[PDB]
Amino acid sequence: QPVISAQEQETQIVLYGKLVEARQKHANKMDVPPAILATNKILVDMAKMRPTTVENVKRIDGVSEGKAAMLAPLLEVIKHFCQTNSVQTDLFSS
Ligand SMILES: [Cl-]
Repeated sequence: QPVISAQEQETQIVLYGKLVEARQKHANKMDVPPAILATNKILVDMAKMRPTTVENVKRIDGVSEGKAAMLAPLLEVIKHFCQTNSVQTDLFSS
């Protein structure tokens, strides 16, 4: 019945919270509402699929090329978090 591990489930929740804060942080810097920078739905997808690149984050529903550039600090949060812990990134069919 379950598809992911209990640890994967934890990881996604923890990363999601880091992305929420990162979203609030940068959206402020850029003078955009956080939801305009990235919706919660986009943040969930980023927590599950964990892109670390502009090309990979463009593979997420709702992310354009120019939006990908705006989401760059969030990609940094992902790659660092996954490095510190020991978690696979870029879960795409590549
Ligand atoms: Cl969290």
